[PDB]
Amino acid sequence: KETAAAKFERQHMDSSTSAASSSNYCNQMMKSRNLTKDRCKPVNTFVHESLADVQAVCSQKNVACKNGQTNCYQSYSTMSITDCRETGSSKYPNCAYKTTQANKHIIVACEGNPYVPVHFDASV
Repeated sequence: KETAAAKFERQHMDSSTSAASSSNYCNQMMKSRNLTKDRCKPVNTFVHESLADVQAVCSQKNVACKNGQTNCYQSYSTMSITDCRETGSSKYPNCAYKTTQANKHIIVACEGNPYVPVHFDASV
């Protein structure tokens, strides 16, 4: 039902805010995007750029993926992102996260026709 593209959007896109809304941001967003439903997803990145700008990365710098696949792409520009990292005292179902804002190049894995982001690999 949920496409790979739509799952990427749910897990990783947050164009509404320019930068990590608050110290609370990861706590709210990890829950609301349903990344704390089955377990506390330990780490997750949200990108604060337009969908079109993130989709365009699939046409940008081709780099090896962490898993050894070849279909990863690094943004030529830096992008506004928020890293969410589960605290050492977070216990499901009260998943707690540290919120960190950064401006970094993103690396995404792309697939399909159309060729679109399906996985967030890294920021550098």
